[PDB]
Amino acid sequence: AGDPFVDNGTVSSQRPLRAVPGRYPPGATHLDAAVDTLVRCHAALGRAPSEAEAAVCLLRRLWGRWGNTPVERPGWRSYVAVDGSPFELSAAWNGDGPAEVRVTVEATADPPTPEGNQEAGWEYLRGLSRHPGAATARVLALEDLFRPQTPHDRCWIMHGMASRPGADPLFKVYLDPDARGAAEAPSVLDEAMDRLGVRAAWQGLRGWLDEHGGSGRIGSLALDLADTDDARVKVYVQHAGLDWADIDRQAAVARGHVPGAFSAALEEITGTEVPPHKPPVTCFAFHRGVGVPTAATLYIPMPAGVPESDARRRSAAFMRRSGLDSAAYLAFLAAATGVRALQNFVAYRPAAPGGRPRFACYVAPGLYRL
Repeated sequence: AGDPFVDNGTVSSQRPLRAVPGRYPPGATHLDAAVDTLVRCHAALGRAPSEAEAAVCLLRRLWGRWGNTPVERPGWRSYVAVDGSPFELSAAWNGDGPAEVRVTVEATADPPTPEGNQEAGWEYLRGLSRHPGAATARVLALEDLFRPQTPHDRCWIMHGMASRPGADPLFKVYLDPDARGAAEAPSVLDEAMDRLGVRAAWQGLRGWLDEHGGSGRIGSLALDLADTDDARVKVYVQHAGLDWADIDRQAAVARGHVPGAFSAALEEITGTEVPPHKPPVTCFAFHRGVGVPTAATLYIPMPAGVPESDARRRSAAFMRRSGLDSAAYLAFLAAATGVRALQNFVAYRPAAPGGRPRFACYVAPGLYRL
């Protein structure tokens, strides 16, 4: 049935979408905005301009077919960005060094319809299968599960491209557990994890969740589209009605768990005064041949009842206190948005022994009024 907290689907009087006047010129396309933003975001992070150009070339190659839609009077509200734009910029810090820059996109049809959009989203993967650095076999093996006869009205599939400092790009896909409806979501996930060779670990997680506050809504199944030992399967669990201590304890099922770290992050950012507008999410990672989740990353919502400026102040302060580059985070937010609540979540994984702390941001371009 779709995400209850972030709207997406056909634009109409019931789902209006209005361009902010002072952003891109009349006639500008989403791809125009994304290219400009991608460049400015690389610069704000001190990344090599050559790598930014490579990122732009890659985005045009893979998404240009669908992303050259007009910013003005869009026919579809996308899920990928909180303002409804069909692209979202993200920066990720894994310990020290230059941040990874990611863009996540949705491919819409002309005109945008559920069936058209699902066709486009899966046609994107066929195009991606021609790219030497992509491994699309594992996701195309799931197409019959996630691409039914009649998609639901709020269908989505999202595609990520990561630009890494001094390294080859990484590709990711995000799939909708609700593709065949809410009722079918558990069986769709069970079957997908079977096909991906991580059934035991998944069912182990299910059993664990049943005893630790419950498995809230599964928000997404994501795959790293690489043929490497680093590639993972990822499941995003949204935690309605759980307190911060319980979310922390729930993560103990995963390797690398650091008791107390999740609860502290939630207290420092989301706060304990007002429930957030949407619940936190834990992303559990899986690897074929490992019987438990290999990692857990917390997705932290911005605090309710507090201005966005304070949300950014808290998030930056939390970053600093983890030894990460908060200045880069603030610069990236400015570059990506051109005051406005355009963040999605902020992601955090504490450093396990021998490891590095991780923090990531996810920011809409602010093309549309909230």
